[PDB]
Amino acid sequence: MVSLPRMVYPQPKVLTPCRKDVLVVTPWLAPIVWEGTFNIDILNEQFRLQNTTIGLTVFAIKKYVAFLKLFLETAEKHFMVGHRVHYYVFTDQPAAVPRVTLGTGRQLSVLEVRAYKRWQDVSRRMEMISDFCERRFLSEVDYLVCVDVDMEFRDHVGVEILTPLFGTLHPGFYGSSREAFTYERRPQSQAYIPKDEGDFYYLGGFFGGSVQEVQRLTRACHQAMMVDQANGIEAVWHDDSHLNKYLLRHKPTKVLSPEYLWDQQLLGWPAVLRKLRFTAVP
Repeated sequence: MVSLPRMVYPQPKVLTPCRKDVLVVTPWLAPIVWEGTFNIDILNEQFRLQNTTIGLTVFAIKKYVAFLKLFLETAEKHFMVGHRVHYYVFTDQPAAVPRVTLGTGRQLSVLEVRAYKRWQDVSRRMEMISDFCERRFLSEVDYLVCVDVDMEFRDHVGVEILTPLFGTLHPGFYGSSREAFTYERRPQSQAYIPKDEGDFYYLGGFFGGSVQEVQRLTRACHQAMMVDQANGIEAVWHDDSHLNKYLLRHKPTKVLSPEYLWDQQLLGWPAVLRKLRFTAVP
C-alpha cells in the first residue's frame, strides 16, 4: 500500500461526533456505515491505489429477468463509479438479459442456470457462489457483493462498503429489540438463535466481503441448509435465517445502515436516513 497524495479536506473533530442520532460502531469495533461517517475522497484514493475490482452478483430467474434493465442502468450511475466492476448475472434466460451500455472498466458476464421449483433447490444461490464459480471469482475480483435484482440504485453505493465481511440492517427491524427479530426460533434448526442472543437483524438482499469471506459464508450456509433439509426442517425466513446465524457467530467487519437496502413505499423517508441508496422497486 503506497502513500496517499496530499489532500485538502475539513479536519476531523475529536470532540464533535459526525452523527449523534445513530450508532456508528458495533461493540466489536466494526464501523456502521451511515451518510456523514465517511470521506469518500479518502476511501476512493485508498481503494484506487489498490486497483480494486468489485464483483456484483444477481440472480434473475423466470419473471425476475424483467428487473435487470433498471437494476443495471442504475448500478451504472451509482455503484462503484470510478472502480473496476464485474457484473455476474445468473439467469435461466440468457436472451432476456438486456443489452445495457457499460462505462469504461466495467463488464458483465451472463451465467446460465437451471430454474428450480422448490425454495430449497433455489437456495444454487448459496451453492453457485461456491462451487462452479469459486476459482473464477478468486481470479477476477477482490470483493464480491451479492444483491437482489428487484431493486434500483438511487444514490451513491461505493467503496465505503468494502471490507472482509459485511451485512446490511433489515430496514424493517433496525429499531427493534432482539426479541422481535424474525430469527429462526426452533432449536431443531441449524439457524436457531434464542431470544437472548442476536446483535442485529440482517437482510440477505445486500451482503458481501472479500471473495474468501463470501465463499466461507456461502459454504457454511449451504451446509446448514443441507442439514436442516436432512432433518425435515425449513428455516422460517430461508436464506436470511441462515445468514443471521452466520453473522451472529462470525461478526461482520462493517455493518451497512438501512440506507443500503430500503423500501420507500413501505417505510417512507425518515429523518435518520439522509440518503436512500438502494431501494425496492414497486
